[PDB]
Amino acid sequence: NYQDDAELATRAIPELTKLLNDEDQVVVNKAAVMVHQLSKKEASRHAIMRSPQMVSAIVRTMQNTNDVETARCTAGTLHNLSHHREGLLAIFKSGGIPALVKMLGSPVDSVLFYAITTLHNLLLHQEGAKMAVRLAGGLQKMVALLNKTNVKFLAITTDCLQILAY
Repeated sequence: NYQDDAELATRAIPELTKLLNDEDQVVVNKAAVMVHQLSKKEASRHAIMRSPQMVSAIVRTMQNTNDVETARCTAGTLHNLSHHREGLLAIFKSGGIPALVKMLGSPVDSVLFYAITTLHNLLLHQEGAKMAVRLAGGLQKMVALLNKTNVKFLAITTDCLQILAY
């Protein structure tokens, strides 16, 4: 947090949450792109994860939006939070497991990359996740996935099923 830093991200997060919550879906897209870009840097990533309102705004937005870009950035943000115990937990608290489970619907290959690996990280590391995912319909969704997606996802998808049943 000395070249490109937490202090800044922390200062920007409220302004950005408010943008993600906007009625105007174009503004929402701009802010989703930014939150995605911040999520890419270790320092600012942590500022995102310590923000409950930010994380919920990212989860709502991912579920609601019709714009592929917003979906890709928003799921990518979550994918990035999911590399840290704190981010896993934040996704859990925000209602992201069902949100992510819906995204396993998406045609877009990068959106579903993000949803599947985030879920997988959750299944591996987050307490409550297996049951959360089962309760959201996760097993059916992942069997559907497995049966329709390309080779990049067969392994991770099959690892998720194996976790959800042992």
